[PDB]
Amino acid sequence: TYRDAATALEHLATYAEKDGLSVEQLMDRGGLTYNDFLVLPGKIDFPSSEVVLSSRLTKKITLNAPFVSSPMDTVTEADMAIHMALLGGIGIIHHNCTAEEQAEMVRRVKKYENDGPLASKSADTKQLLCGAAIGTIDADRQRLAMLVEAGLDVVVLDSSQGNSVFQINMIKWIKETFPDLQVIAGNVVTREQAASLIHAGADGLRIGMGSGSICITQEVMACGRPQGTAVYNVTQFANQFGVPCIADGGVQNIGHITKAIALGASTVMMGGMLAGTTESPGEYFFRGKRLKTYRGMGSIDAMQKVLVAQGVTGSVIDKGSIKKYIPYLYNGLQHSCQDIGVRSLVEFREKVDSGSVRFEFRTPSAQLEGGVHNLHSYEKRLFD
Amino acid sequence: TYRDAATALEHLATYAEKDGLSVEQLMDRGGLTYNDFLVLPGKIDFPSSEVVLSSRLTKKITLNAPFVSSPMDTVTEADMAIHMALLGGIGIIHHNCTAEEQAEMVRRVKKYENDGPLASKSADTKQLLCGAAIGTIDADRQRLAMLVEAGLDVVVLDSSQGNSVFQINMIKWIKETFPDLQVIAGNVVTREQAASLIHAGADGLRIGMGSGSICITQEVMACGRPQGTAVYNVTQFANQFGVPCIADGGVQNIGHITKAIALGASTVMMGGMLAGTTESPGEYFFRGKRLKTYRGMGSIDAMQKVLVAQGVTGSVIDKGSIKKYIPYLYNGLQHSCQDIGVRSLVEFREKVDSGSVRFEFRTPSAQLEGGVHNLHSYEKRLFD
Amino acid sequence: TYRDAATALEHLATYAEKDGLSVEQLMDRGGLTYNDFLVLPGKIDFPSSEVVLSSRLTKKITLNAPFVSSPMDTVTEADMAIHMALLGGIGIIHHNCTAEEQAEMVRRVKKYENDGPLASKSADTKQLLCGAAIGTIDADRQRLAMLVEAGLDVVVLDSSQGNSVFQINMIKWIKETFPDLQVIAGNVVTREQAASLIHAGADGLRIGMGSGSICITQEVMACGRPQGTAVYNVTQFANQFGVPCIADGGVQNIGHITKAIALGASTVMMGGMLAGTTESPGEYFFRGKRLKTYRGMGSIDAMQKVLVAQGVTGSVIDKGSIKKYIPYLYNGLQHSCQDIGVRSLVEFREKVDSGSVRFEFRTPSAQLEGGVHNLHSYEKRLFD
Amino acid sequence: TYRDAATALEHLATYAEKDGLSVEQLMDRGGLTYNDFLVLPGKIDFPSSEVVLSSRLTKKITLNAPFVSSPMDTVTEADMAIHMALLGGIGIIHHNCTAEEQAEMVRRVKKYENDGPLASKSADTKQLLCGAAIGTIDADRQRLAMLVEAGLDVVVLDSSQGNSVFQINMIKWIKETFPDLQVIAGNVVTREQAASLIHAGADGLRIGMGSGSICITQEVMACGRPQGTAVYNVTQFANQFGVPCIADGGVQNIGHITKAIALGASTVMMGGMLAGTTESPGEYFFRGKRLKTYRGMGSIDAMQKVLVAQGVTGSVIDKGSIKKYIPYLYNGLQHSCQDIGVRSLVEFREKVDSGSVRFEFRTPSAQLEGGVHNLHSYEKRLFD
Ligand SMILES: Nc1nc2c(ncn2[C@@H]2O[C@H](COP(=O)(O)O)[C@@H](O)[C@H]2O)c(=O)[nH]1
Ligand SMILES: Nc1nc2c(ncn2[C@@H]2O[C@H](COP(=O)(O)O)[C@@H](O)[C@H]2O)c(=O)[nH]1
Ligand SMILES: Nc1nc2c(ncn2[C@@H]2O[C@H](COP(=O)(O)O)[C@@H](O)[C@H]2O)c(=O)[nH]1
Ligand SMILES: Nc1nc2c(ncn2[C@@H]2O[C@H](COP(=O)(O)O)[C@@H](O)[C@H]2O)c(=O)[nH]1
Ligand SMILES: Nc1nc2c(ncn2[C@@H]2O[C@H](COP(=O)(O)O)[C@@H](O)[C@H]2O)c(=O)[nH]1
Ligand SMILES: Nc1nc2c(ncn2[C@@H]2O[C@H](COP(=O)(O)O)[C@@H](O)[C@H]2O)c(=O)[nH]1
Ligand SMILES: Nc1nc2c(ncn2[C@@H]2O[C@H](COP(=O)(O)O)[C@@H](O)[C@H]2O)c(=O)[nH]1
Ligand SMILES: Nc1nc2c(ncn2[C@@H]2O[C@H](COP(=O)(O)O)[C@@H](O)[C@H]2O)c(=O)[nH]1
Ligand SMILES: [K+]
Ligand SMILES: [K+]
Ligand SMILES: [K+]
Ligand SMILES: [K+]
Repeated sequence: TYRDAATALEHLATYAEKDGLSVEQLMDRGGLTYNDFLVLPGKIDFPSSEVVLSSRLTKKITLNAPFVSSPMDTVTEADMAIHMALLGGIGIIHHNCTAEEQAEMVRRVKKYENDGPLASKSADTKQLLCGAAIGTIDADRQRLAMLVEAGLDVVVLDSSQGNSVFQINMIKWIKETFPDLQVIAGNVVTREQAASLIHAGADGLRIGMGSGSICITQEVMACGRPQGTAVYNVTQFANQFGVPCIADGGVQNIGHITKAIALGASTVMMGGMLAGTTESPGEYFFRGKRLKTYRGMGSIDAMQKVLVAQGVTGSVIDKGSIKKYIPYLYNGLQHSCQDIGVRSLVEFREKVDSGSVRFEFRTPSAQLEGGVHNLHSYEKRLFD
Repeated sequence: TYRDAATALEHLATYAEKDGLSVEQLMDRGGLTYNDFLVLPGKIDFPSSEVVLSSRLTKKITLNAPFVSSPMDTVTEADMAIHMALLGGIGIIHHNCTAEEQAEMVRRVKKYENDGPLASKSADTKQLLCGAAIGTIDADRQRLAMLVEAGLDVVVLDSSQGNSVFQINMIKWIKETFPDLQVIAGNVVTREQAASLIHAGADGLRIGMGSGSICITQEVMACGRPQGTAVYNVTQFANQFGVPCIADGGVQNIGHITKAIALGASTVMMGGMLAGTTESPGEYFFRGKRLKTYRGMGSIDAMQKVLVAQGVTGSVIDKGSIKKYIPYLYNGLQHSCQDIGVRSLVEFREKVDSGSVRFEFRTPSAQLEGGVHNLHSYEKRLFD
Repeated sequence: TYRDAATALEHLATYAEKDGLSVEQLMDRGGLTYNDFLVLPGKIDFPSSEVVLSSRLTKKITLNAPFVSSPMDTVTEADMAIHMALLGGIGIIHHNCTAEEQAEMVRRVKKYENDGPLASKSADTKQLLCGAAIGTIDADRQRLAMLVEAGLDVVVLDSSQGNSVFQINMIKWIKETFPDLQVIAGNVVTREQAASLIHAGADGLRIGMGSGSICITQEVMACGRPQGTAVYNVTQFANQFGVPCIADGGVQNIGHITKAIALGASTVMMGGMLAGTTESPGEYFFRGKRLKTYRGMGSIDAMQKVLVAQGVTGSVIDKGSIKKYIPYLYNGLQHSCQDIGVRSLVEFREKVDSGSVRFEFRTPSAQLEGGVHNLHSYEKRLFD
Repeated sequence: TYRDAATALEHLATYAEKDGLSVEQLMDRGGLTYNDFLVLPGKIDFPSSEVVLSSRLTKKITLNAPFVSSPMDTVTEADMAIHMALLGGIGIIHHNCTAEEQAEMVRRVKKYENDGPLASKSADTKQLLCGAAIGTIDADRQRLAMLVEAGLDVVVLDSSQGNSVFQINMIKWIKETFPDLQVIAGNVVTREQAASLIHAGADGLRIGMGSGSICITQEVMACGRPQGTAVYNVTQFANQFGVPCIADGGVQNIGHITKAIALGASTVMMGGMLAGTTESPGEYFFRGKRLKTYRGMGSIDAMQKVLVAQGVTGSVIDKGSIKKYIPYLYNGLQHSCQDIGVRSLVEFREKVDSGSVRFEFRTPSAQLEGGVHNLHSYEKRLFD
């Protein structure tokens, strides 16, 4: 005999747990990253337009969208930072330039006037928010003072391995000298690295080592971590201290953004996805495709603007303007949250942590099935 | 000393279990799909022509073959639906057209006269059975009323994520308003989604999220499930309620059909396998191959007949007529059942559930060995 | 302080077990085949020329080399069977021909005169040994009687799924009617299939389903087994009855032969490795490579000499004469045994079963490392 | 409420263990090699220039860098050995030449005069250190006597499978006859092989079987081991006897060197990485790339300077001079140690063994993320 349909919801209670895995079950198949798993769908009872994407950048800075442009010389100068802020995220201006040049870029962002209600602006002056990267040697103290004079809102201490005495000393010096400046420390991939930087006074952490599209650190240094695993393990610790984390590297699509946030990230940082856009630095050139250069900051070319390279110089295809691309990401992330059944990124965090949001692993065959497969040809047009 | 051959069958009883895995052992290596495993052969004591492929589409509709054509605008209009029904399966007419156009397609199927004893026909009028897809917004109520007037037998509520209040409300409205119309709800991939739709009144479920050959939902939404795992987990629940399930997406060959049914599906739905056949919509074009367009219903092109695409536009090679292709699938499935040792799909279900039918995982090397390998060249001619 | 070198052998006794895995530990990572593991080296205290490769084909037939040519119409006619026997193995003549044609091929082998001390010959007449394949329908009774009149030594009952009532009845009929004829039954991949055929009276078993280079049975039927796993599980049972097994399909190189024997096979059968040799049937043709056709017996082309194909038609490159190729395999297998530390295939079996021979799994990265890697170009010249 | 940042280091003590895996947890996912895992970063509190790379070659020979050039006829003759020693490593001169020719090569190294403070030199004469390979048959006794007369410092007994009575007898004869000559035995991949050679009197071991870029031993012999697993398991035993081990084969980049040492190796041997350099034997030729031949010593070509090949002949691209390449490796390894948080290779060993250094597995997706990914094109320029 068959069960009565009227009892179907009640019958769920006979199972020991919800279908799929909790995030803890998932992350206990070690060394995973984003492509190794999926989020299972939930219950839809609201429109995607309802989904709020407010996200913490640092202890005191919140954005309307979890999107941060990388401090790379082929990704973020003033044009990128202005437009990222207008669209609800933020740009981190690179430091492969003189201190005077970098301060001028920050000034250009801070003085911009020409906006939507989601724009990233200071609460007092209503100027666009601006970030910038620096190193952690003594000369960077004067560089930072110039950036602060230019109106900097947040500084990123830029390193492939941020758990160093130099970086710790720089965090302490900044918190003493410029107490109102928010500091993002990193990069980190372990709980121990995170503890060290948090203890030094970081207002946020940048997570990732070797995941970048242009990065060869794992090959040449043998050192790094799979990105999803790094995000989970760092944020499981950092989130207890109210220290928001940026998932930096290895993001190529909306689903990576969703997954990074599911695993504990507060924001996501993009280099390659934003390289090749109109607002990135560098000129377009042709090959019969329209291209831009995109290069690691540890590439020989970037370092020269024996040397051991930790990144490569390459090219990416023209992506058009971020005035279309960022709204695509935003709308896509709203739709992703809707499918999962959550109405905000705050709720997404809460429901992952409670075990309400469920996950599944993907075997290599499942990854192939999940991608485009068994066509003679196709065009992958992502948005209109 | 060696054992006496006369004792060989008796000696089987000394083992703790049958060789290979039960379906429960298999599905406990998480995130698997069809290519990750095989069914082990059994005992042959009947001809393949003996195998019966009768399959439940919905609570009240049974087909002579477990084959359902997808409601896509490059797969199923009236020609496809007519021929699928003549061959013992069914077509689901797409809704990327006006309600009047869709009702005319249904009418054409219902009025067709020109048949084999396996044809899918109504028990009272002996008209070919016809299905059709609709959405779940308010305008779809009037669309459905027009399709019902045209003689529709089964409606498919068409969504990538069917566990929504809109779809639940539509199921309830249909069951009240058109009590004799069978309703297939979905798409679903979890037990909880299935419970929700069954409780609302669904007569069948459509299983799958992201497995389609033209689908990029997993990449862009981070949300979906490996198809084999979805089929198993949904049907383990749904089958208890006597709610038949369609395994939709990711089917490319006869073995996927066998595996879908082994894992609990009652029928299988095909888009890509049927695209490029004579009876599909759209014209052939050349490139030096003869091709047809095959596109996701969430492709920019289909949606336009910012937008976030969940499918792509592509092409597939000419497959010839389903008048040859469906008999190939049918005969092939008979042979597959024969190898496994089962005389009907009902028996296949029973013997999987009892642990008589056994399975084995396949490592990536085993998958390569199982495919064509180590030839200079080959032609893959599937049937004569 | 460091340990004294004089104690190093004694120190081995402090470990719980030998380094690496026993075959039981290996085969408990389910669904493996040959490329998934390696045999660990042992102690060399003899020359490779000492290694004896005597192998049981059936209960009453032993060969000097474990090499059997497949009964395929692009692999074994009389020329192949003659030369295989002269070199210490055997050929199985195909049956895609009339009974009169097949009997003439057998007669040609049995009447050949023109030899090395390892040649496969009958003990009474000193004629070359010959095998032949038949089907298991009623017409095959008269075919077999003609082959027996021609001097056949061993018959192979040819099927992709040999556990059938037709094959069981044929085994029983042969054992009654031609009691001195050795019968190899199959193909099988499970313990239960093996028990059924052994109980019927088989003198040997042919193991494999879907592993053949030209075979698509796993794709189209969903039914088969990874070859290494099939060999282990069938032979673990069959060897208890003194029923030798042929590991048939998926062999491409000497290491596959070693691994097949390690896992319990008594002999190995080759199609693709022997196709394209001078002694195989069919003419060479050019494309700018010299090629031969190699095709599955379930290909449309072979069957035609709706139809559901279970194999493909392809091509392989010219391999030269088996007068060089078989001695390469023989010498290579001697060297492989030497590396492992065993002086005969009998000893190899004994030392695997006792846990003296050890194994290791290979991750995909380990397989890539084990192959040729990181060269601009290379030539893979296997022998001089 | 959030935890106080001041407590972050203290909070680490609430976890059961450090983040990531100990080497024992890692090596318990069997059959792994270098690309399957990463080393997690530590704490940086020193400059990379502080890192010392002193490494034990044998019981009595220590080098300033862990780099050994392979005894192959396309890698190491006198030019390579001279320059390797000048740069702090050592060369092993090949023996595919007459004894007189080989002795002349050794003499050329020992008589060289033209140096940095890291040069590998004898403590008494201050001559460059030189190694050489020999076989283990009787004729090699006279060959070795000639090499000793020429001033040889270390002999490598050259075999793909060194656990043989011939090699054991050769070790014993050398230790008796030339007691001041250091002997490296091998190749080995198991604990049992290592015990046998250590007991015979080896001063060092050469680890690896089948991992070489030009090697096909695993394919043809079915015998070998994944390199990382071999290094771990051999050295776990050998290091207890104070017998240093060379990780030979499968090294392509700095990270493989780091990983080999992490797993217990004392030095690393390179063939392919050093082939194609100015100092390797053989002339450059063009194809529109500048190339050199690089070939296995078990290739038909090398053996001919039936035969069963265990290696291939190929080509590699011009790498320039080792006067730049070795300093790249040295500086890179210093940077790798810095990221991990260790100031010497001795410290690296100690901190791996204590569980302070942590590791992580990498799924195939994590390996793809760790490599260069999702670029239109790129150039992989490793150093300036
Ligand atoms: N159940 C439910 N579905 C909705 C709601 N709003 C939109 N949808 C559905 O979700 C899909 C995405 O629509 P969007 O949310 O982009 O407007 C559409 O098929 C739409 O009908 C809602 O409030 N409840
Ligand atoms: N190790 C390393 N990381 C880099 C380099 N250049 C950029 N990065 C990292 O790569 C990230 C961008 O990754 P993507 O978004 O392209 O995957 C940056 O935000 C930064 O973390 C480089 O040369 N080496
Ligand atoms: N044991 C057995 N084998 C059969 C039977 N019917 C067909 N076969 C065998 O199964 C294979 C497929 O034949 P088909 O079933 O397509 O006619 C053929 O080799 C055929 O001889 C049967 O009733 N019993
Ligand atoms: N998510 C998604 N699913 C699609 C889209 N178009 C078709 N589908 C699904 O893909 C199935 C066809 O998959 P196929 O048989 O080609 O593998 C359809 O029946 C439907 O479930 C699309 O654009 N997006
Ligand atoms: N220990 C040992 N090594 C041998 C013996 N015979 C041959 N070898 C070695 O094994 C390798 C293969 O030689 P083959 O066995 O092909 O003559 C050669 O390097 C050879 O020196 C033996 O009896 N004992
Ligand atoms: N299922 C199937 N097996 C085949 C077919 N033709 C040959 N075989 C199998 O493939 C084996 C040869 O495999 P190979 O040595 O080329 O890997 C044969 O001995 C036989 O077992 C075919 O069309 N279908
Ligand atoms: N914390 C710390 N960082 C250092 C030290 N020495 C160099 N670094 C940093 O490590 C990176 C590599 O520099 P190098 O060690 O090659 O000079 C640089 O960014 C440098 O600033 C040190 O003693 N302590
Ligand atoms: N089995 C085998 N090993 C080889 C052969 N030639 C070189 N080798 C090994 O390959 C190593 C070089 O590996 P590579 O650095 O190119 O990966 C050598 O040091 C040696 O151990 C060969 O023909 N066969
Ligand atoms: K897909
Ligand atoms: K195959
Ligand atoms: K190799
Ligand atoms: K990378």
